[PDB]
Amino acid sequence: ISMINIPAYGHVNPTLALVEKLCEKGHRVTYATTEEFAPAVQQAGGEALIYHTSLSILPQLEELYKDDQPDLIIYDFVALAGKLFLNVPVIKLCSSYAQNESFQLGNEEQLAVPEALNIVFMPKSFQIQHETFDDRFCFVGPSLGESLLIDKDDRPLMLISLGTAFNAWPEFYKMCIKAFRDSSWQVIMSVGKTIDPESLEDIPANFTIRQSVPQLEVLEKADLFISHGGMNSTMEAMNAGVPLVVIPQMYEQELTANRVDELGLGVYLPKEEVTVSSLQEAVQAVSSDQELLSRVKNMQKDVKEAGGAERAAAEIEAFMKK
Repeated sequence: ISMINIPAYGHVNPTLALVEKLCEKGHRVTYATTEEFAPAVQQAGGEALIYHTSLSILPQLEELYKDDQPDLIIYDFVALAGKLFLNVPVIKLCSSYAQNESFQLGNEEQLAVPEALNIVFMPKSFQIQHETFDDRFCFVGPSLGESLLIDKDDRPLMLISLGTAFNAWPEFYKMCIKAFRDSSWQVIMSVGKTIDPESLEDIPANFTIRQSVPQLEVLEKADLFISHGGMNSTMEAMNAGVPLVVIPQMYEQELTANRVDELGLGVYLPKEEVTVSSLQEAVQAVSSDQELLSRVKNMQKDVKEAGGAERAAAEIEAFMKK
């Protein structure tokens, strides 16, 4: 089994727990990625078939290593390179929303037809217009593995992380400090490289400011997560049953922000309305809403019942028949 995937963490990381499941089941998993994702793929048992790209291109690099022809193709829905290939059974991975004849991603050949098996890394309840998706799509939820020393107090814990979004918006992190400085919240805030924490004037006692944090592990203790609306961060929030305040930047993150809001799993706070006061208001409204939290608990149940990397690896196997 070879799986072709574009070089971006958001697409690679749900695949990692699945190559580990496939490897432990006695399969050969080759993985076309750059050197950037080579250590993570090989740490999960994959064979990193390195390739070069100018980070609608060409699959010549993958064609080169054609000598050891793979037995099954599994391409991320964006890496159309893998879809091109040799009468080999193929499987599509939907690291975002799945698309069919009734719903497509877009605001404005025939390679975007749904495969016989399409694996989507969200529960079906989260998919936009899920009523229109048939047996061709298998909604397995986030594909996570199976830690660190976070103890915390008996007061509510907040995670703040915008991920790769708003990399030139250091005022956001300053507004968060002013918003929750004197509150009963304990705040863990990941700033990436957007702002140097030591450059800050007075880091409050209830804040912990890092460049990066183990987001999965913080979420298991967190009571609220101010996020940017990436699919992975949103599904990790729901896997842990953590309500959301979503501040999106990109188009797909805006869809998810609206999706979170319409499912009653949190609030969508657009970037242009983000102030010290609206951050306080959003956190106060979400954290004090018990019916919202039970809906988040319901969605957490949907995430668990979705099957994860194990159900996806099993459906990949039962697919082998033609």
